[PDB]
Amino acid sequence: MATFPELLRPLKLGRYTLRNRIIMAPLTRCQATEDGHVPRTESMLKYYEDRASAGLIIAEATMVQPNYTGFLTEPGIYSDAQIEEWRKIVDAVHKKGGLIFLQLIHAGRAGIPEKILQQPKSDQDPLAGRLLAASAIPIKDHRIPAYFAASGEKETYGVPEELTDDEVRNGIIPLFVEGAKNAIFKAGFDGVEIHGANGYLLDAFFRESSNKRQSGPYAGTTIDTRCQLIYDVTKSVCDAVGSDRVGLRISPLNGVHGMIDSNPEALTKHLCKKIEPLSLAYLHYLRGDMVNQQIGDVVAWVRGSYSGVKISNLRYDFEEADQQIREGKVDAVAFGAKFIANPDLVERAQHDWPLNEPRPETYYTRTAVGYNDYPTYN
Ligand SMILES: Cc1cc2nc3c(=O)[nH]c(=O)nc-3n(C[C@H](O)[C@H](O)[C@H](O)COP(=O)(O)O)c2cc1C
Repeated sequence: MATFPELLRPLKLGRYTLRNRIIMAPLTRCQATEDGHVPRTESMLKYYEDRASAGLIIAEATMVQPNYTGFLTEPGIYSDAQIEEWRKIVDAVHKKGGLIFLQLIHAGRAGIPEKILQQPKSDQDPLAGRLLAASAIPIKDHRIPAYFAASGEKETYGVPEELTDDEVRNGIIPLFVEGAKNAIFKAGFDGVEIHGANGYLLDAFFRESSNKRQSGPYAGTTIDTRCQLIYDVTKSVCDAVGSDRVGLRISPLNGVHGMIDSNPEALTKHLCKKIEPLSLAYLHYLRGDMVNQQIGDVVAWVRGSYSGVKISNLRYDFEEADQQIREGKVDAVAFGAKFIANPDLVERAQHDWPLNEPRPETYYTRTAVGYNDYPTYN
């Protein structure tokens, strides 16, 4: 008898059928180039192909705005050079019979000032050379880690400029659309995930602590207007590539990057109802707080307010994932740290084999160490 039979069941998701419900969460590993944000092809190809038994891989946060870096050496999806290398990585995943979506990010107030502010403000890009956010409120009491910093030592987050409604509508949204078209039409990704989580640009409009806008369609003053940017980006991307190739990620309780909302339950339920008519491939959420402060039954909120495919994440083991699928609470579960450490995570679930332990101190080496050196089970 199978150990985790519900977790290992196929799942209809958008226009696809996943082989199982073990999802690889998006994981920034910094294995792209600093200058051009081009994937380090063979390194990333090995890493993703080694994990391609996953029902679905969500590839790491990938830049939609030229040079708007939050992680120093993350990949982009805005240039022809990036597209060509991604195409090869995606091909390798497909050769293993896998499926892969690309997570699309704008770092917002988590942009690296020492990189972004040294870019020339000229020509065909009015958003260039500027730190940009919902409001002019910097991330406080959290330094840029040494592994994301331009200098290789801790740096300070900057005070962002408040985006005008014009810049949001005519600058930001079209970048997400173009990025999605590039990813799917040109690189061959099966879909894209909109990054509406973890304190980055879209989440910064979504939650109270970061959106203090007093007017306009993206005002911080109501739940509906705070939901509007996530809706508008997601809708525009759906119109471009098909909603059956679009997912959305949110994190209503995650306190990273000074994120907090006074009413996450009402916020979450409203967003669920607002995005229902989009017929997304899935909604992906962090069910709690990495800081262990903010509490609430996000799984229940989403299940009661959203009729589509629900992917949950954060501190799941196989047993809990299997049980929540069994109970009809979620459709699938994404795993982060366990996929870093276990290329053959799915096979380990099939056999109930023990799991490799992650080494957090080597998450961001930019070499094979702590990246391509976790073995399969003997
Ligand atoms: C090294 C590392 C990189 C990550 N990069 C991303 C990212 O690019 N996008 C994202 O939405 N979440 C990212 N996360 C959060 C994970 O997707 C996931 O939500 C988190 O690891 C919690 O799941 P777990 O308990 O299964 O590890 C990252 C987490 C880690 C540890």
